[PDB]
Amino acid sequence: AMGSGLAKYLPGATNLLSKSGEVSLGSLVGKTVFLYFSASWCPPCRGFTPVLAEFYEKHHVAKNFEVVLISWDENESDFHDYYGKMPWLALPFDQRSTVSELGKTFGVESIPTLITINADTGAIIGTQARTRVIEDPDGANFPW
Ligand SMILES: Cc1nc2scc(-c3ccc(F)cc3)c2c(=O)[nH]1
Repeated sequence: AMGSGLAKYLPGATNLLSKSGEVSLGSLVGKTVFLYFSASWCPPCRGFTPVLAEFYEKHHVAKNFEVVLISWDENESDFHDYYGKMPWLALPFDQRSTVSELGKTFGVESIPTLITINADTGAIIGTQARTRVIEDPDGANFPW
């Protein structure tokens, strides 16, 4: 809720989408969270998403992290179809006005981009995970 370190970034947001029910921001307590800025029509994103999905499947429990899609999709059908390819969570389509604001907050200058955040404190703990996933698809230097 308001306690979450993520709350400062997602002011008008309560829940995130998951593969089952919606989950509270408080459910991410204690986790490392990767904010994944992406879009369904972006070719580098389309190429990276399955790589990240493999990374998530292998490591998300062992290394206690979550991924949250922050989608640049303007079309709701595209948003749901593309998030449907992903195992992790998503900022709901109804919050999409905040996407450009979030990008500006973290200095996102292109996508795909991962921003690594401490969920509890909201501290930025990395901005280059999109690159580190390529070089180190196994666990070695967590959370970079
Ligand atoms: C393919 C693609 N799609 C998109 S959708 C939004 C971006 C983008 C561009 C510049 C920025 F400063 C932030 C996001 C972006 C991009 O860089 N590449």
